[PDB]
Amino acid sequence: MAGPLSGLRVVELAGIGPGPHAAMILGDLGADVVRIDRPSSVDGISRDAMLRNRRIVTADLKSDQGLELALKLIAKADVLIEGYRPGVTERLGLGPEECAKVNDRLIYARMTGWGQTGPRSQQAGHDINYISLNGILHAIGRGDERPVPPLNLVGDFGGGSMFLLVGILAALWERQSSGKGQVVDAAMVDGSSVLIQMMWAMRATGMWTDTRGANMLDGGAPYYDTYECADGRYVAVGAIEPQFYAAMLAGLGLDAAELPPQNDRARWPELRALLTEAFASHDRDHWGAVFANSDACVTPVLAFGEVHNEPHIIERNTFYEANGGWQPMPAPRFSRTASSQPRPPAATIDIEAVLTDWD
Amino acid sequence: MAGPLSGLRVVELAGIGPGPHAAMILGDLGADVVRIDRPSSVDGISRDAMLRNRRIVTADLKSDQGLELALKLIAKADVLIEGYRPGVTERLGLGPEECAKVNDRLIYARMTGWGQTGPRSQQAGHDINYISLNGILHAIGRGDERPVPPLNLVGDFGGGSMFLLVGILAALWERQSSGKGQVVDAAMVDGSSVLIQMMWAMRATGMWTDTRGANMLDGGAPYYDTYECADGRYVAVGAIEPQFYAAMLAGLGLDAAELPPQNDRARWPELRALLTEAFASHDRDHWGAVFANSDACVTPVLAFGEVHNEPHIIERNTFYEANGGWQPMPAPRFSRTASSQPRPPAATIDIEAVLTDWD
Ligand SMILES: C[C@H](C(=O)SCCNC(=O)CCNC(=O)[C@H](O)C(C)(C)COP(=O)(O)OP(=O)(O)OC[C@H]1O[C@@H](n2cnc3c(N)ncnc32)[C@H](O)[C@@H]1OP(=O)(O)O)c1ccc(-c2ccccc2)c(F)c1
Ligand SMILES: C[C@H](C(=O)SCCNC(=O)CCNC(=O)[C@H](O)C(C)(C)COP(=O)(O)OP(=O)(O)OC[C@H]1O[C@@H](n2cnc3c(N)ncnc32)[C@H](O)[C@@H]1OP(=O)(O)O)c1ccc(-c2ccccc2)c(F)c1
Repeated sequence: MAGPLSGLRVVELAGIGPGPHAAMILGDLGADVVRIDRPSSVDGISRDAMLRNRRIVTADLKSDQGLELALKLIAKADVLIEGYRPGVTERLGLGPEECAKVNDRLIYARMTGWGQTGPRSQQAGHDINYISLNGILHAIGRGDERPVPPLNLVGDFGGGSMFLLVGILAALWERQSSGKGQVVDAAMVDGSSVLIQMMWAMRATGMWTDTRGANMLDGGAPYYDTYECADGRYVAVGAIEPQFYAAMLAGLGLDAAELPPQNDRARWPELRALLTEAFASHDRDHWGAVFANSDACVTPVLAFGEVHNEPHIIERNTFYEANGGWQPMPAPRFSRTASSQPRPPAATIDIEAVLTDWD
Repeated sequence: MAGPLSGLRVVELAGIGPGPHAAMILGDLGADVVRIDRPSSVDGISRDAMLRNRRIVTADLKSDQGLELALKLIAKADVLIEGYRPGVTERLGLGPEECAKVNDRLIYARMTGWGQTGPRSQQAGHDINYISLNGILHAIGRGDERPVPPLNLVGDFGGGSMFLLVGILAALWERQSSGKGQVVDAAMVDGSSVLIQMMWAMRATGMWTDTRGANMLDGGAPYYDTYECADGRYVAVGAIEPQFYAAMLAGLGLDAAELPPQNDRARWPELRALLTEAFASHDRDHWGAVFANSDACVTPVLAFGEVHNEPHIIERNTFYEANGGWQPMPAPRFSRTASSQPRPPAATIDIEAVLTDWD
């Protein structure tokens, strides 16, 4: 098995969202990932490409057979991932304390939104709920309209799975000294807060307000936003640095002497109007050619369906093909122990065959 | 120094956005982090709380002495972080190959947007550009309107710093059974593509389209979006599961029989108008009360300035007071080797002291 996480052994109690995203990445980078699903689901070879780099096993954890078999895998493994409400693994008998008695080396990785304790710890929820509570959602969208969710990028993955991964991998580094595993409490409401630490920093020094659509990076600056082109398609402008902004103006055919200053906020209405008219006068692909190889920080806003035809995407193999759809190649990349193409989801396996192979 | 990464040694070449964020989290979790800035920059004590859990040192890396000193740090350290355009560290004489001469154990962590090679590798950019190229930005915002940047959470941090971190720590694990460092190439256009893997999975199986504002999680579903309340503040609804959905309807006072099906997409506009009217009839805090302890997946949308007054936030100490105002405490959390409250930015110490301190 290729990649820097070769040899690493992982048990994943099937959940949804962050939990599997974490497990995917571990798999992506070489880990040996065993996913225990309930039998009352699972029905053929799985259609979710998120379950790549996986051995799947069926096992009723309610039965005593299930519990014990599960408990054998955990013994022989480096990491457990579960993303159920607090108390669930306990009441199954797969809790931390039960695991620490068949394997004090275990990294016990707990993926929630709200955390292991406190008032909301038992409430159901999704990405949008966790980011609603910590100020993040309120900051996303245009100022005249209600917040718009940034898909489930910021809560599930960015501030969820990714911190689960860091916690796991930081705990493995710790286990090189002490010789003992530990419990990783990854909560989306907390990870996503660290994810947005920049804004908390800027907020402190007067450089970010709570007004949506009126900051440097939320779309309120005319030089950090998208623009509609002649064809109804869009470009992105991120020309924050004055040298890049100048390069942009020259490409647009606008003379700096006719525009307000870039950072005179009181005149952002005029500036935006000027730039809006400029970008609207030609189509996206025009602006794409004009600015390629430029530091003007203008790029086409591609739809998923067009990503596969973008040269820079093609040449770095950011994507690969797999069953009438492209999928991202693993990330990040490693010089010596490179990852492989992910293996597609693998038809179920007996939990016995695995306990054998593991020896 | 408290945390799972106690006595991990990290050298950070000063940049902006992802590189500093990754360095922060390493700090956050105990690591020994020395940030080499350029002498022209530092005035007093840097007011960016992202520069917490660091020692700051100056050094003209273009002088002969500045270089020599920096290579002496790197020789002693475990990880180097640089976030410059490709070729830049090579020309300073801090390239991977130069660093491998003085320390074949070093984890060499390169944080870019576009990657190390390819047609856009020398192009300036920011978050909004990296996510324009790979389908992500196109997918965010309302349908009748131009795409909206999700601040810089998805390229810089979610798809950026966090993948640098996963790569640094995965490579430390690999070192444990090889004796050798290696180069981690973390490109925001890659990380952010993996971060959004779920959408790519979903489009493969016909469950996501490239139309903005028309999907389960982009704000087009009436049970996954925000709603304006009577006082002009907002709630978030995330009631995907039919049971959570049904719970929400009952708390709204809405009879399931009068409404269109939850997932009849042709009738979503009609469903949203009924839900809109219901949520508009009371204020945000009213709904927060009504749905507490509920599985209805309905939460207040708090602005940054209100987050310190939220019970669930206060009681789990997700934030700590400092300086101007609040900041996020470390994530994720660890049972045995717990992180400590971040130390503010450490006024410029001199590089020789650090070398004494490290042997
Ligand atoms: C965008 C969106 C996301 O944001 S995903 C993130 C959602 N939040 C979390 O993940 C945080 C923590 N977890 C939870 O809050 C709960 O997990 C749920 C999901 C709320 C409720 O689930 P629940 O149905 O109440 O389940 P519980 O966790 O409370 O308990 C589970 C029950 O199952 C039993 N058992 C587990 N394994 C077995 C087994 N092998 N055999 C037998 N029983 C088993 C437990 O014992 C327990 O039973 P009980 O307590 O009743 O006794 C999102 C993202 C992606 C998708 C998606 C997309 C495409 C395809 C599929 C999914 C999505 F739909 C939503
Ligand atoms: C939302 C937004 C973000 O997305 S942050 C992410 C921006 N993207 C990246 O990070 C991708 C990789 N990097 C680059 O693409 C380039 O780094 C830039 C940034 C385009 C600048 O181009 P540049 O100014 O040309 O710099 P280069 O990388 O080309 O080279 C730097 C030169 O400096 C020299 N030297 C470095 N260290 C030293 C030293 N110690 N002593 C002497 N010289 C040094 C190098 O030698 C090199 O020299 P050269 O080869 O040119 O002669 C974002 C987020 C946050 C902020 C923000 C917010 C508040 C306050 C401040 C910033 C923001 F503005 C934007």
